[PDB]
Amino acid sequence: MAAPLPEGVSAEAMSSALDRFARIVGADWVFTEDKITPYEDPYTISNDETEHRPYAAVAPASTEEVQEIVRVANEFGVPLWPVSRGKNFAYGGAAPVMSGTVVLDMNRMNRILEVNEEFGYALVEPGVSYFELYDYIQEKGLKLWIDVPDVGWGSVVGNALDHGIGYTPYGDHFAMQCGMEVVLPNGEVVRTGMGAMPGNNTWQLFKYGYGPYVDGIFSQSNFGVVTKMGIWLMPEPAGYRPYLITFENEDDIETVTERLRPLKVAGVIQNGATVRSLVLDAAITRTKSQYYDGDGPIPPSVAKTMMADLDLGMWNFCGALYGPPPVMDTLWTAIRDSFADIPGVKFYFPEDRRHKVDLLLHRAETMKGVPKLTEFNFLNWDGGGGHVGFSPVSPITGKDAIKQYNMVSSRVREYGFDYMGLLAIGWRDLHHVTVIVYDKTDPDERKKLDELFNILVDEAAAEGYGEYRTHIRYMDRIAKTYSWNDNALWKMHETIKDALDPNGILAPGKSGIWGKNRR
Amino acid sequence: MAAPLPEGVSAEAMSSALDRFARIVGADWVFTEDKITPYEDPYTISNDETEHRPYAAVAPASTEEVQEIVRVANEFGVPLWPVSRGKNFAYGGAAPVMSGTVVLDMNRMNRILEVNEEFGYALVEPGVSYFELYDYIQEKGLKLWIDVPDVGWGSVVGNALDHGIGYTPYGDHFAMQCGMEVVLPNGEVVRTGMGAMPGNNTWQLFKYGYGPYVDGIFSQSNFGVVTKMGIWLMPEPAGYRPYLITFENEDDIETVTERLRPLKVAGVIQNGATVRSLVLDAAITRTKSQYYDGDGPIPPSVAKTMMADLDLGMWNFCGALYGPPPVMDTLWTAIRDSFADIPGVKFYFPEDRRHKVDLLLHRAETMKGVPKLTEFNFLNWDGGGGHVGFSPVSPITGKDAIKQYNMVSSRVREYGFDYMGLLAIGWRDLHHVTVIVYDKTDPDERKKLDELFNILVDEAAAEGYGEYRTHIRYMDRIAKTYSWNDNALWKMHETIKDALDPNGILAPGKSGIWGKNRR
Ligand SMILES: Cc1cc2nc3c(=O)[nH]c(=O)nc-3n(C[C@H](O)[C@H](O)[C@H](O)COP(=O)(O)OP(=O)(O)OC[C@H]3O[C@@H](n4cnc5c(N)ncnc54)[C@H](O)[C@@H]3O)c2cc1C
Ligand SMILES: Cc1cc2nc3c(=O)[nH]c(=O)nc-3n(C[C@H](O)[C@H](O)[C@H](O)COP(=O)(O)OP(=O)(O)OC[C@H]3O[C@@H](n4cnc5c(N)ncnc54)[C@H](O)[C@@H]3O)c2cc1C
Ligand SMILES: [Cl-]
Ligand SMILES: [Cl-]
Ligand SMILES: [Cl-]
Ligand SMILES: [Cl-]
Ligand SMILES: [Cl-]
Repeated sequence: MAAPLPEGVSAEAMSSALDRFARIVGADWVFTEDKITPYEDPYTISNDETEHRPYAAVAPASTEEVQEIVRVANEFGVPLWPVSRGKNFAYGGAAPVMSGTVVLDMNRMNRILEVNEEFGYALVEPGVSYFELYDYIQEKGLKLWIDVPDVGWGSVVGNALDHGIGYTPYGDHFAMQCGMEVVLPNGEVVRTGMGAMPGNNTWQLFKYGYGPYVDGIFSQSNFGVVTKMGIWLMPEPAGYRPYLITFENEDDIETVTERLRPLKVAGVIQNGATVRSLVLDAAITRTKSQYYDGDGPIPPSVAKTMMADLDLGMWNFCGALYGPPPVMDTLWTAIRDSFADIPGVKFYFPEDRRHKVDLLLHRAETMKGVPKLTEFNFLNWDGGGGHVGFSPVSPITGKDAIKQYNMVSSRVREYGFDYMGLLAIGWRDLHHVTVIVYDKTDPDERKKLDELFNILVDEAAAEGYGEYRTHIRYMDRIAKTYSWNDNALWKMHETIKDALDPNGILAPGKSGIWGKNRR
Repeated sequence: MAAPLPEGVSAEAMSSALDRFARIVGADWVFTEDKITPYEDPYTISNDETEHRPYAAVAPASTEEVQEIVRVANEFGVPLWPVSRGKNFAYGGAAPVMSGTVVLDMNRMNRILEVNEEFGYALVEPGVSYFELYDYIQEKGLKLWIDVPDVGWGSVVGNALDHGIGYTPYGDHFAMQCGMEVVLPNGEVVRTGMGAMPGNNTWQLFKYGYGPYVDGIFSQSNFGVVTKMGIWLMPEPAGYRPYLITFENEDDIETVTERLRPLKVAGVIQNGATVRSLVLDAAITRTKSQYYDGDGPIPPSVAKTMMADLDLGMWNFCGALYGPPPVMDTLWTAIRDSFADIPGVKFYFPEDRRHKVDLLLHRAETMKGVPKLTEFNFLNWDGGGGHVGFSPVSPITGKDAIKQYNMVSSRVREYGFDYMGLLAIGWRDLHHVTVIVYDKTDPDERKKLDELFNILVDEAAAEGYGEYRTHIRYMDRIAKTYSWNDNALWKMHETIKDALDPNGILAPGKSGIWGKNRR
């Protein structure tokens, strides 16, 4: 079933806009009909084939083409969904919230404008992948690391703008951003920070520049199209020691989170702390069929086999030490002593692991910024599928951690899915992350998934736990949880949207923000 | 001599507003006539007495009184100048850009709403001083440090919003901000981040919340009135070692900046690096008259007597080590060895300083977040004066440091002032900071000051060095240096200003931002 037209746009307006788009980028860089397939969400949730359907895609080569495209979108009221590389799998891929939206795919704007070793930064266009930035650095022998999600075909820009995370000390991608160029919804171009100063050499050295700090308003946003972005890069460290701490009991997560709190608040653990459930970690190297025959989620007897077999606990804390050995030894003493008295705890460094293909060896690559695509193998746990996550924010306490594990594993298993969870800590923020793998081809699984997801959001919100990043299908739902003072915050986002984008042509419904023409 | 009415506002409109303000906050907290004196800039620059003249001040007790004052302001078209404590000495104090603006003084809103030890944060109203928050922490025995901008009587909120800086690893005050409550220009109230979720306990734990990141637009801004603000607080570390490294030769600053760069990018130096000129450091414990009776800048023979008398160099680098001894020793080895081979270099710890009142003993207090008013001593160098500062951003290069030292020291000395200066480094950002001490009572000195200041701006901008914070007199002048693409960035600020504040009643001219009614 073909995408419907966006409401308020005629066949003739759409036909005219797509031909005008083709005059700007070339007929070969406007995609309709059979060539739209890759812009669909690969992990379908809806059973309604009229939802989240991109009408076409346009793939520009430059900021100047983006500006022209934006002006044509305003001329015809044809809305655009900007993507850097459009690999936002688990969140909708390249697909828009509103059917009939045209994808603006900036994949071909893939110039690495600068990599600066002595100041540790890069200035990149949206099409630059983590693979590409990593290869450039390696090729040029620069003593810099990148910070990669578990998945390396993504965008250094796109991932950061969606408040993406990785597994080095530079793991908060948007916090490491510094300077951007934006095409505003009127088609005019602006630079933030020191980029506003002609002849500056400081665009990537100082975030604020002068006056209001606005870079943030173009993250998780439909206020602009980002065409260049700076990012800080970690200088190669004097040493690197990745580790795995395993815990034998499901209830250990309570005391583990209590012990993690001071180590994370003080910065003794130098990267994000990630504590993964047994099945989430097993799914890298194993399938359910190799330990259990049921079509249901696993029983506890299986869990015990997997633990001894894979040298994993019910909870698996991956982290890493960075810097000269005397620093790494001192921090390690602090971290190890924090967990040594827990019955059944085990400590591993890479040389301590007895398997060739191993969770610590796999996570050790990500914790030093090596981009890969091996993480997608976890989707084969239950025969093959898509994934979606729920990652709300809570205080770093044992009580909050065990409450979420209990609430979520209960609900997920009620709907026929194995519980795959982790407790993640950035700095002062805990996230219980629910990872759900589903057969996206099965209408009944899709219906169960949607119904489950809505229960997780509601029960989390009732405890004061709010989502920070979500799939196109739930962007309205998450926005409505942020309801303080009768939705005061979204009223302010709406005022800013109407000011910058009076015709509502950028990404209708992104982050639950809709302009005056569609509200 | 009395302040003029703001243009467009009648005596009747003003008198009605003031009558309504008195009923909102009480007659004892609307200040007119003789009681306006404290709201004048204490360090006058302009010789035109009709400039930067507040008409009156209102001191509300609560967010509800702020909302009512803002609605009254919209009713009568009376503009407001929001200050948290108005201690912005060197930037115009509590005085507005535009004469006849009424000061909205929130010093009486001084509740410490929360200090959380296990998560290391505070939630504060704008009237909370560094002195008050430090005294609160000390009395309850909480193992937390604050970060002070050497001006104990200032606002935790107000300083952060103006992008203020201190001397611990938490020195970027606005970077450590997390959650705020803002009264918007229509008098409606909003909470950013996790504060938009009813029942959250995460407002001070996670900056972003969901959707666009907007806290930044209320910093160095007239988009809103901040009434509550969270800030991250450093856990008391396992150890603290403040140090002073002196350089004999003014030309040493070139090689010193070169060696500082990798140490700062990599985080081996854990706080801001501050490299202060002889006179700036000497003026802390001595006056010019102790060494030289002439009215001109000191000569070189006097500089050398001062260096020998005080154990100071032409350049004085104060920094501190934080954390467990084995970490501090490792970082000290790298820092020490970076400078050991410079002829004339000297290394001091507190126990190495002979003088009882001593640069390093005062700086050691600031670099562990002990609030003081010691820093004001440099105003007595030439018998008593005010100060203004020029603090543009540059790359951390010897060539940029020595260029700025030569082009500024020559000009300031040319106009008859002693050069007092420093090279400060945040993380990747160099600042050559010019401190100009002048007789604020003397119209001739004021005129030489204004002339010198304008030359320093133009010569800096010609090199691509832009200011990040300035005095109310120069806010339009600095805005105009950020002129990339025919002033694109300020056209965007103006679009947001007109959307949030259609009647232009918040702080007209803050950061060179004027609404449509005044532009
Ligand atoms: C197995 C697996 C593992 C994953 N691991 C991680 C992980 O560790 N960490 C993580 O963060 N994510 C992870 N993800 C989620 C996701 O796949 C990645 O974050 C991915 O990199 C995002 O796609 P992208 O980088 O191509 O960004 P894009 O798809 O290009 O951008 C994402 C969104 O940002 C906005 N946007 C992008 N570019 C612009 C622009 N120029 N202007 C304006 N708005 C723009 C749009 O709303 C767009 O839809 C994982 C997913 C899976 C399935
Ligand atoms: C000798 C000397 C040393 C100094 N040392 C330092 C230093 O080391 N570091 C440093 O950073 N500064 C320094 N200063 C500058 C200044 O004195 C301090 O930064 C001081 O703390 C700022 O005043 P305040 O905290 O009362 O802020 P305020 O005066 O209350 O606020 C400053 C500005 O921010 C805005 N603002 C404040 N509150 C709000 C609000 N609630 N809503 C909206 N806008 C608001 C307004 O535009 C206001 O004018 C120094 C000054 C002198 C003379
Ligand atoms: Cl460029
Ligand atoms: Cl819209
Ligand atoms: Cl409160
Ligand atoms: Cl510590
Ligand atoms: Cl205005």
